[PDB]
Amino acid sequence: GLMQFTLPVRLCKEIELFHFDIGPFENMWPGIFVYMVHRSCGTSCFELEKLCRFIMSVKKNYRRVPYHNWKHAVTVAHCMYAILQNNHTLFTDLERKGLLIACLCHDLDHRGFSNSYLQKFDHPLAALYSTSTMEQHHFSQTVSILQLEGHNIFSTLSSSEYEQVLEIIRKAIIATDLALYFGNRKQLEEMYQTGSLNLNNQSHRDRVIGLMMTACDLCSVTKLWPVTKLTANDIYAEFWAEGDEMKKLGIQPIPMMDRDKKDEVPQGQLGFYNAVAIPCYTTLTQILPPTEPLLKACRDNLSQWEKVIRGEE
Ligand SMILES: Cc1ccc(Nc2cc(C)ncn2)cc1
Ligand SMILES: [Mg+2]
Ligand SMILES: [Zn+2]
Repeated sequence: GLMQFTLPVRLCKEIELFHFDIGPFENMWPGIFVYMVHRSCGTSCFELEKLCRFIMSVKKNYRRVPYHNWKHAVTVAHCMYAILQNNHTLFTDLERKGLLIACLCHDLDHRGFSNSYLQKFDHPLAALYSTSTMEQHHFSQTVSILQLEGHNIFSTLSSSEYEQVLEIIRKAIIATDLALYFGNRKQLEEMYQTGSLNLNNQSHRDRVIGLMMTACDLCSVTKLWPVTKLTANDIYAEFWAEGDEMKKLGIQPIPMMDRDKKDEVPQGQLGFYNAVAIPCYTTLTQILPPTEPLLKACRDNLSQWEKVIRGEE
C-alpha cells in the first residue's frame, strides 16, 4: 500500500501536460500507466499485483503493427489521465477506474486493418459483429483478460459496481469507432448550444465520455509538431498496407490508403483536421473548458500541415 511509483523529474512534471510523449523506452510504459492510475484513482483502486499482471497480459495481446500497438494504448490512456486530472470533481470513482482501463484496452488485438477491410475480406469477426466490428472484438478481449486467474482487478467492487464499470468500459470502447463519433458530436453540439446538456443525465454522461474517448484516441494530432509528424508516418504505414490488401482483393482503395498517392497526404491531413479533429476538440473544450490546450495544439498542427503544402517545410 505504501509503494508509490515515482518518475524522473522531467517525466514527473511533463506527464501532467496534454502534449506529453511517453518516450521510446517500452519497459517504462507499464510504470507510467500505474503512476497515472495511482494519481488519477488512488493507490487503493487496484491490488498492485493483479494490476501489474493485468497490464502485462494487455501488452501481450497488442500486436507488432506500426500504429495500433501497445505504445498507442498507453498514449491514449495518458490523454485520458490529463483530461481527468484537469476535471477533478466532474467524474465518479468508478468512471476514473473504468476509463483509464478502457483506454489501455480500447484497441486490444488490432491487426492494423479498418472495419471496412474486415467486411470486404469477409473476416469471421465481420459475421460475428456487423457494426463496430473491431471495437466489439476489443471489448471481448478485455473481458477475456479480466477473467484470467489473478487478473480480475475489479474483484473488490460490489456486484452492481462491477456491472456498472464493465458497462462504462463497453460504451467507452465502442465509442472509439470513428463512424459513431460524427453523430455523437452533432448531438452534443445541439445539447450544449440549446442549453439542454445535463451531466446528471446518464445518457448525456455516456455521450460526453464517448467524445473524451474520440479525443484521447486522436491525441496524436495534439502533440508537438515533431511527434505529430513522425506518428503520421506510422498511421499511413498501416493505411498503405490496407490499401495494398484492397488491391489484392481487386478493389481500388480510397486515395488516403493508396501508397501511389503519397503526394495527396498533406491535403488529406487538412480534411481530417477540419472534418474530425478540430470539431472534436472544439465541442470537448465547450463541455470541459480545461481541455482547451488539446484544441490549441490541434490548431497549431493544422497550421504546420498548411506550411507543408506551401513548401515552407
Ligand atoms: C483508424 C484511424 C482513424 C484515425 C486516425 N488518426 C489520424 C487519421 C488521419 C487520416 N490522420 C491523422 N491521424 C488513425 C487511425
Ligand atoms: Mg480502434
Ligand atoms: Zn485507438
